[PDB]
Amino acid sequence: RFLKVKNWETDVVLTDTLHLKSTLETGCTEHICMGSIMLPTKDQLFPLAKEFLDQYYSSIKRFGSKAHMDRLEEVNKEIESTSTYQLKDTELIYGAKHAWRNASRCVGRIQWSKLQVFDARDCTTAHGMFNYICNHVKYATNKGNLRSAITIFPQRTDGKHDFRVWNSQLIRYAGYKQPDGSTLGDPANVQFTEICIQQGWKAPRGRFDVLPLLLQANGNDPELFQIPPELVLEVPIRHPKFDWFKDLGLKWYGLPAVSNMLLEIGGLEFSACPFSGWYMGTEIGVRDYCDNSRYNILEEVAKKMDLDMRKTSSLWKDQALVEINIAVLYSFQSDKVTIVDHHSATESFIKHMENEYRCRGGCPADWVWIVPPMSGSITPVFHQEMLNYRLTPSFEYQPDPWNTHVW
Amino acid sequence: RFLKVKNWETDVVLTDTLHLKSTLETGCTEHICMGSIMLPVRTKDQLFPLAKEFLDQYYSSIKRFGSKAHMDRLEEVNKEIESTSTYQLKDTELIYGAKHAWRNASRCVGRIQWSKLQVFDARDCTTAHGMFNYICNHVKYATNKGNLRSAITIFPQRTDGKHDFRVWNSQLIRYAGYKQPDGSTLGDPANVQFTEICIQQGWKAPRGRFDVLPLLLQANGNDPELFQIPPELVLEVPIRHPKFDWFKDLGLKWYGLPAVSNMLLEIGGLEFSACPFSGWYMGTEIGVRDYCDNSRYNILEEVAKKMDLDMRKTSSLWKDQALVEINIAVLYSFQSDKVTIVDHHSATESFIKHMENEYRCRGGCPADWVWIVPPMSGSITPVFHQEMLNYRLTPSFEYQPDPWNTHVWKG
Ligand code: HEM
Ligand code: HEM
Ligand SMILES: Cc1cc(N)nc(C[C@@H]2CNC[C@@H]2OCCNCC(F)(F)c2cccc(F)c2F)c1
Ligand SMILES: Cc1cc(N)nc(C[C@@H]2CNC[C@@H]2OCCNCC(F)(F)c2cccc(F)c2F)c1
Ligand SMILES: C[C@H](O)[C@H](O)[C@H]1CNc2nc(N)[nH]c(=O)c2N1
Ligand SMILES: C[C@H](O)[C@H](O)[C@H]1CNc2nc(N)[nH]c(=O)c2N1
Ligand SMILES: [Zn+2]
Repeated sequence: RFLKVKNWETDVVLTDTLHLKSTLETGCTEHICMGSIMLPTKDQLFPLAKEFLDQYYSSIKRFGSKAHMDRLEEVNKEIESTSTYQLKDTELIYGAKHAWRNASRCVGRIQWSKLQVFDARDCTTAHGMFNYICNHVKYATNKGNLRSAITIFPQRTDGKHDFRVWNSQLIRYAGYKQPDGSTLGDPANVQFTEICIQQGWKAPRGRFDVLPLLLQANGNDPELFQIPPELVLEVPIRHPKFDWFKDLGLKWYGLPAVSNMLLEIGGLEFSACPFSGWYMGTEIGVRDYCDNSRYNILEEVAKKMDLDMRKTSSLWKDQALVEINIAVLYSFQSDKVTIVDHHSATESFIKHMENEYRCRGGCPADWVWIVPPMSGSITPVFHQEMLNYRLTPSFEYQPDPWNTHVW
Repeated sequence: RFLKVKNWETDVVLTDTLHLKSTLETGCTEHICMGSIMLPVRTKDQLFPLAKEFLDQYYSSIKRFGSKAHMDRLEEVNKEIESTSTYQLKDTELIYGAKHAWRNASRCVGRIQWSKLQVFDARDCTTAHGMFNYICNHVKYATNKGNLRSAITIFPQRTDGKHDFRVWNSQLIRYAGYKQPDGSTLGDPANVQFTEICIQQGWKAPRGRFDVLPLLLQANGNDPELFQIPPELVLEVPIRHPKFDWFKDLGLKWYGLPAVSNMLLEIGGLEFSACPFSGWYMGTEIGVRDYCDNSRYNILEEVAKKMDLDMRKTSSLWKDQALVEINIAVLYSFQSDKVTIVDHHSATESFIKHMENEYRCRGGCPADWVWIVPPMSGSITPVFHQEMLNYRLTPSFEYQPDPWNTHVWKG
């Protein structure tokens, strides 16, 4: 009820009080830790509304003030009449930023308060969605000088009038299963790439084909759109010493923009809410490039470094993993597209933890996700105990719409 | 009630029913996960349930459940408890107990080996000198001139908690660390306090970077006594690199025998406070943590200096690059000298098949992800992509506080 977290490298010890304001459930019990699992009416809404608005009015130095009470009453009357309510702009901006402040899996939260919010709640069709999305992508990209942004489409209603971006990110490469047996392009999107073509996408069948957005408006059938190619900034990957690296023909996109999540604010569900920041290098170099289920390039790379692939113990995978990540970071820097390395980003996160501890009483953080997928223990987050708990407003994972949409 | 873990790399799904035989608290709640926190006299009343649970288990495993042998041993243990307040394990129960503590060790990546453990029964030991001798024999048997073999030595159990056997060392073989007046350390920063207790206790310190601490040994609640392990018993490996000839001029070496001696073995409710055990190193324990943690030997800067890396910007990944070379060097060195060692690719792959096998044969495998995933190259080892349930089975190994914090000094 006054839990402590120790850093084992610096002996700094922090006291967490924020967790007793925790609301949702984690997956763990005192009998079983599920720390490493990827996925663990009118009456319901008003308390959720009340909970959120109380924190909002607290944060603006106006807890228990006339303006505060007036809003609680106004919101109560709207729920009782309509079955829901609408957020004020300012509430909506606060909510969005706080959902980012609460994502216990994001290492990047030092930035949480710098988030440009684009209120797309007046949108009604998928063409409108496309327009809004294009504008997001162009604003956030900013010719390589990336800026965090989120775009918020209309909240859930009866629940068969949902807005969704069917893509899991705004910008992703296609995947096709070949007669050969191997996979061409990105194997993570095969399923979605099929559903695209089935809806009429004229696939070029390449290894790096920017997918078309599939947008669903007001619970209607999903429609296809190509993002203006001049909007999708991409980066050709070269190595600062390995001249031959460019011949693997690798590129990656500059803008990471998660588009399949659900934002919950004060009991309201915003099911379409793509948001974007900028990459930490290991996300592309370690995961996208090297995972077995992804582009899986280690073998090809090791082979050109003429490493001894004869036995695991030469650590050829490890050697090649590093140079790949050096190449990712080098290319982005040379092309002036914002990117942060895992050292700098984890170091930023420790400052941000310490700031949230002294300024908020804590910081929910999921160690399994915060510690980079390479070089863990030489980055300072490895030595840092973290408590993970679920606060609201938050981003939540949601089922792929195709598993749930009625056609 | 069943639970499922997915492998996100292979889509294999496993079902855990083993967690239903689970006892101790995790530290987690439905509200908070403490999955990354390092640290999450027993009366007569509480002992026979624990004895019975253990002995039902043992007898199950030897295919004798409900036998006469089983019922008599239950009765016999009951009697011992009500007559003496404690009880004594048979040899075969001890062995089985200690194999299972290892099998249940959720933070141990080496568990495929659990059924091959050499148990040394040291329950007749009465004095520190006695402990020394037992320990020397352990070291020598386990080392086996570099062909390492897993072993554990088990000293008498806790009684009233006033007569505890303890090995004050955290590992039987570990180097000293000496804080200097300038603020810097010579040797292993992690052993400064304990090294200080050793000097306090009469040890004459060489004051070098790789000085093997003396054993500090407590028997029957008495004050502990010093003993130098015989240096001919201390296998060491000097660290060189297969391509970099300057690496040996860093002056590094490490001991071959990893032997944790600070944990408490719990079997059937009995508490063995001195049960030092040992196996063989995974390369990354030395090469990443021992050598490259900032609060340890901290050699990353010196190594990257020699490699002429660009050290002016973290994004050159000079730290990451020097780290791998070092790890290549540790493994090269152990292999050339014929000392058993396993790399992390090999260790995790072995672990994944053990875990799978355990699920089929036993209905689960408690695994702590935070500890199982190696501290470099995380996602190119198959453990990274593997969901894991963490839960506490007995018999088990527990952390216990350091003795100097608890010991009542006799004089
Ligand atoms: C500004 C630079 C940012 C950086 C460097 C960053 C970093 C990261 C990283 C490395 C992860 C783990 C992702 C993975 O391995 O798949 C992550 C997860 C996440 N971040 Fe960020 N982030 C940034 C911006 C944002 C923004 C603007 C938001 C919200 C508006 C956000 C919210 C999230 C959420 C909700 C997750 C977890 C997603 C999941 O469960 O898959 N991040 N972040
Ligand atoms: C085959 C040789 C072995 C290898 C390579 C191995 C591997 C490992 C590694 C890498 C760790 C974590 C290291 C750390 O961060 O300190 C560990 C932890 C552990 N292992 Fe093993 N293991 C081996 C044998 C054994 C044996 C023989 C036992 C006892 C019978 C054992 C019980 C444990 C326990 C209790 C822990 C957690 C210790 C703690 O909480 O500090 N292991 N194992
Ligand atoms: C089944 C499933 C569940 C879940 N909660 N998340 C995933 C996402 C899976 C989990 N690792 C790979 C994939 O993430 C891709 C998104 N990456 C971009 C980023 F989120 F990491 C990111 C990075 C930098 C800035 C950002 F704004 C940003 F959003 C999958
Ligand atoms: C506060 C604290 C709690 C806890 N449960 N363990 C520790 C021990 C901490 C945990 N990582 C650093 C320090 O261990 C040093 C020795 N480890 C050796 C080994 F266990 F990893 C090992 C490796 C290989 C074979 C073995 F038999 C073996 F026992 C510290
Ligand atoms: C804070 C965190 O739990 C701590 O640094 C852990 C992380 N994972 C680890 N994993 C192993 N094998 N050994 C360790 O000492 C640690 N340290
Ligand atoms: C099973 C395990 O939870 C899974 O591999 C997780 C581990 N940590 C992760 N960490 C990050 N940042 N991103 C991921 O996709 C994952 N995957
Ligand atoms: Zn947990």
